[PDB]
Amino acid sequence: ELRVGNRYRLGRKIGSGSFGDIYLGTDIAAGEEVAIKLECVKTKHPQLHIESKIYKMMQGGVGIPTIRWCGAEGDYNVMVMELLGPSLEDLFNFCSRKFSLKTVLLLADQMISRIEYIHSKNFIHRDVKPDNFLMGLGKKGNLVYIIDFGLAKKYRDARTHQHIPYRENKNLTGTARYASINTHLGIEQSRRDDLESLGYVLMYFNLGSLPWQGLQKYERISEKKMSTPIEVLCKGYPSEFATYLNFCRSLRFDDKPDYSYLRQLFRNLFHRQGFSYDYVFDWNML
Ligand SMILES: Nc1nc(N)c2nc(-c3cccc(Br)c3)c(N)nc2n1
Ligand SMILES: [Zn+2]
Repeated sequence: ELRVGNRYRLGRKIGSGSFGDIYLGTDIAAGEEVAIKLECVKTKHPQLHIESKIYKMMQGGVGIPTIRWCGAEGDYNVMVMELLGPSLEDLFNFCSRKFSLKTVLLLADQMISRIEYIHSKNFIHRDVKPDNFLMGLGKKGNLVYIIDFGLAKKYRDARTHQHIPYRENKNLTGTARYASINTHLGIEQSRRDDLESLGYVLMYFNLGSLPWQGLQKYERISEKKMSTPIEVLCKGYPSEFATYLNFCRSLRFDDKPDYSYLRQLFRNLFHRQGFSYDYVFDWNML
């Protein structure tokens, strides 16, 4: 009967974050389910309050979850957020690990916008992946949310817009599977890299699997990833997916991406395929 002070009662583990796990909770006074993250106050480097600050800076942004509470309670730092629906990875598995082109396109629009909004707030995410996108609940079930800012970093000063310096010899942050080529080469991550990863995420959804899945280990993925040309990776799928990747890989370190161009590629393709813009995803068809 584990209780976060007076207000919340803890439940089962529902998730795994970059720093610590996510538990199902109840707000007793409200009669309402929530998602709860805990950090031991003794933790060597504490980021829970740091990560909450980012969320609250982002608040009001479309597809950004809302923080109900952040603070210290007993021997824990606590973050409580609004409860959201399943991740895209979860839903991928329920859809036999293949999304229809319509679903991938509907996702890509929203996912590109999420990344664009975070960039507008002077942050890069650095762990763009299917697990870090979640569907909303009820009336927001059609909305893709972005979560987990634990690896997120500020890429430019807010007032001056001074961009962070180019560096090399960096250790990889994020999942190797969706990491950009430059990230595998130890380059400092920037806006291009969030977008490049999103490209691998979309192709993952088209294919069911990437050529560098299921093969020392990090050098082996990097190799296969650098050995596989974009045309090879995207063969049998609309050229837009290769065009997206080639554009992202063209971008220099401090370049601003053209988010409208990339959205438009997929919007035009959507039109040519004749799909209804009805937000009816594959999982709604189940
Ligand atoms: N079904 C559901 N709902 C949520 N709201 C949710 N929230 C998160 C999340 C991520 C980072 C920090 C915190 Br607090 C929660 C998560 N990983 N999984 C989740 N799963
Ligand atoms: Zn706090």
